[PDB]
Amino acid sequence: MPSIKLQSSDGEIFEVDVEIAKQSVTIKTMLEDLGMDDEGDDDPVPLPNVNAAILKKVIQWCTHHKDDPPPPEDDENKEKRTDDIPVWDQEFLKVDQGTLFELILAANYLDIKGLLDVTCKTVANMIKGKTPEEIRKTFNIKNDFTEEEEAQVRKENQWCEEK
Repeated sequence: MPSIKLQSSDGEIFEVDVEIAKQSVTIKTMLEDLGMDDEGDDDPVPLPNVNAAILKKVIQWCTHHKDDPPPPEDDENKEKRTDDIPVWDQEFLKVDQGTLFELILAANYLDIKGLLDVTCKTVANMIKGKTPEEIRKTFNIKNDFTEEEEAQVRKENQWCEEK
């Protein structure tokens, strides 16, 4: 199996498995256009969007999501529609905002709405899971029956800190 060749904005080229990069939507067009996919260390095309600092996190997100643990025998699906986030994703929602912020934007121009949604859910989680504007707080964000709230329809909160 070959791999994807892409060069970050500052000139730091990255090579990694093409199956993971398949999650990146704007990469498939790039792959057919100037990718060719021959050996994987192919001619590097510069991407003026992200540098190697952020890109590694974005493409490693794709790393696990193509490799998510296959269903054993009884329950044949992975998820219905966003129900159980893997330990891979989990760590990216407890990190510094410097990386967390770009995780949304980096995903935007790559069209990985999967990545974008998970981090967006978490950023908006701290308020009320509503509109993700911090300026919303002027009118109290958006009423969402926070009077109840205790139902906690999520669980899986072991509170295992560190990484």
